[PDB]
Amino acid sequence: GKLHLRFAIAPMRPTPSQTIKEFEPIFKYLADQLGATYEIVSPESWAAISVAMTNGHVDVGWLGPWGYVLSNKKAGTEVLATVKYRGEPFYKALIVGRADLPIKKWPEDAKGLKLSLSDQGNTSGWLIPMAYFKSIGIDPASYFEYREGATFGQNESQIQHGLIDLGSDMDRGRNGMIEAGQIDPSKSKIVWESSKLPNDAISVPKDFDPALKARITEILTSLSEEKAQSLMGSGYNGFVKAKHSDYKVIEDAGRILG
Repeated sequence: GKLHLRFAIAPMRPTPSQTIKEFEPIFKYLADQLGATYEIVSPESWAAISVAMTNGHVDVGWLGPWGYVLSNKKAGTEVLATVKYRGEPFYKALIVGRADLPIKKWPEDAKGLKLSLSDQGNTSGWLIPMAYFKSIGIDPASYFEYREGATFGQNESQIQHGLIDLGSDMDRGRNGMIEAGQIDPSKSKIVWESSKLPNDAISVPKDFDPALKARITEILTSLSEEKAQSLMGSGYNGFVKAKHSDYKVIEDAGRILG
């Protein structure tokens, strides 16, 4: 009897291969603490990891907030901990624009511009920006030359190459792209930034072994910032214990949008 764990991680970096290269060590560390073998995947979209957890393909998943909320609703998926970025279990959604885009009367001067949002499982990339536009009576699909389903990597690349005017991103991902030399920040600017959102949910299925649940939570939340950072992409530096009600702001946004 060798314990085996199926892991999955959301799109922290622009490609699955970059995500796995940078973030696999925390998963290896976790498995080693348990004496477990493991396997790992990083689906291209935020919805896809939510679906994978819901459909019973994942033992421990690092899901985006809305991905977790959706999976908890559909399948009773449980959040054990929230990831820390720069020491905090929060982040912000962004709408990024071309550097030369006129935005003094944003978004009332933006009708007909090319806007790219992410997949419908993406908290900062889809849910939160849709909630913003709906709060001010804008229907993005009719208001903009609108595209849905892009990755954050695609949005930032398209903005920098002048192929779209506006695209969603998350602050932690944009920071990492700048730091990796993947974005030239002089070619784009932040047009809108959300209020704080709870960070990603380390999640397990409803019927996950209680003893393992407890052990996993303790292993991740006891990590020092230095050790956590040594195992993950730049900026990601630990985990805090979490429960469902920590995701209330996201659940509320999803309700408002139907």
